[PDB]
Amino acid sequence: SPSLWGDQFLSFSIDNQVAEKYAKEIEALKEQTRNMLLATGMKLADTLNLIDTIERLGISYHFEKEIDDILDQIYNQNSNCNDLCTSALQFRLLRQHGFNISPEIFSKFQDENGKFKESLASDVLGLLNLYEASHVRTHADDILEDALAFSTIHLESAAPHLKSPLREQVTHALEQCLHKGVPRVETRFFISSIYDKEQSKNNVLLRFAKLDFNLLQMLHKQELAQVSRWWKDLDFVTTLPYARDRVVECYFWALGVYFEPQYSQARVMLVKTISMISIVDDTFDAYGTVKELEAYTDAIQRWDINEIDRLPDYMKISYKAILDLYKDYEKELSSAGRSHIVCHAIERMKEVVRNYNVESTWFIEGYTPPVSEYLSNALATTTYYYLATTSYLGMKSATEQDFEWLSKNPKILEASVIIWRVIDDTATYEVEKSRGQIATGIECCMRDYGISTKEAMAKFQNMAETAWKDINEGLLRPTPVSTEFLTPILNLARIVEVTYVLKPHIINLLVDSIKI
Ligand SMILES: CC(C)=CCC/C(C)=C/CC/C(C)=C/[C@H](O)P(=O)(O)O
Repeated sequence: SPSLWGDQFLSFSIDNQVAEKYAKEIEALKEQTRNMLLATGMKLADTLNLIDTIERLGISYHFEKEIDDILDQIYNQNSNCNDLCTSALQFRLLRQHGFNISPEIFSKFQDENGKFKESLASDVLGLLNLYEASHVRTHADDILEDALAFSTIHLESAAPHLKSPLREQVTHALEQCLHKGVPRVETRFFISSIYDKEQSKNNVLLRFAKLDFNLLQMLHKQELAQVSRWWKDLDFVTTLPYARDRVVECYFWALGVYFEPQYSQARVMLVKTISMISIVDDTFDAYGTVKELEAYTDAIQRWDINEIDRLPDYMKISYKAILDLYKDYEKELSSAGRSHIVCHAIERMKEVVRNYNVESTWFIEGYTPPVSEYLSNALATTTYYYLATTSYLGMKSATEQDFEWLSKNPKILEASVIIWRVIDDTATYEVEKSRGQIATGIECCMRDYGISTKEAMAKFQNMAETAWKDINEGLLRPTPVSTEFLTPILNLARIVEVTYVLKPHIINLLVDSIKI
């Protein structure tokens, strides 16, 4: 099905007059907000509420040091702000930042059984912050095992009679928790549907949030235009008609990985790769034959334009674009002297292709492997080790050691990959089946364990839940690499929720600005 979108993004000229206006006022609001953070004698609840709000407004990327030093101090002082609301929020904010605060802070809210006091069922703000906190738990937090089911049933009961915009904030949290949501997507919802309508809102912060979001959106629009032209200069809708034309969606994905302005070059490179590999996926799935695919897989392994002649004409266009894309990457990084790290992304792409081939081999043969074998292959075909490696290309700070760490398949990356795999398979267990795909994810699980379709999807969900707990542990200090390089992996898992349907998000993020 083609693109709802058209040439709607090919053209975009940033009215520099308006951009400079926004920037100038932002710089002022930025210092005002900074001073708010550096405020002396603030109660704990207030300081947490301030940090939470600046994060939800999507402007916390300006105060990384300030917010860190404040949470560090809160971590080390271990003061007991005894209410549920302040505790849960304190827990969440610290854990999201890597501080391993003990979960025994939730003991005072539980009876002799490790279960939450049913008497807290009437504290809505407390239930909400507990709910949000329940999604950042690791394997060592069994104390919170019932926190999610507890806060959920009561939030659902109380929701209908709450005042706005709290009613809306609660209904939305029950459909999408903050921790696992895409940053920009949650920021857009918070600013306009909640905070803007909040009676006690801080005008300086709302103004700041609206201006910043709109100004960065200008940058995203420029990037998407640049990328839309690049995509038309390839004429893949014309020279190679079988693939999906989802360059806007691919941009959304890159945008979900990181939205900050400093990751502009990074976002652009990443979109090109996501769009490129989407074609290779389309080739192996709905086009190429057993012989052609084998030639394609081999050509990719060699990685030399000379092998092009062994490939039929259509695959020649794909193959050349791919090699040229990586040549551009090498060229873009030539300046800093990081052109060289590009091979890491290439090695991951070859791996994706190998497993693509293996996947079609299993389909032809009618092979239903055991879950163990299925995953040893099906994990790379999610393309996540590949996109994750690609996301480091544009990050000027990425060193060789960061790529080295990533190539060893760290548990946090492994977890992110599993989430996409398991979610995709649960989502594609019935459709894929009628297209006669035999080595489906869940069938392998069904024939391997002796469980039904229901039990197999249920077991896959636990795999995803386990994976989230692993991602959360992966964030805890000391981190194997700087947090800057863990966030892209976390975001890749977030995008999964968000996707497993994109039109609304694209409109809210790339079409409509936030009306002031
Ligand atoms: C335009 C969009 C949605 C881009 C990002 C979405 C994405 C990561 C899709 C992966 C497709 C896969 C894994 C194909 C494999 O060849 P296989 O069919 O073997 O799983």
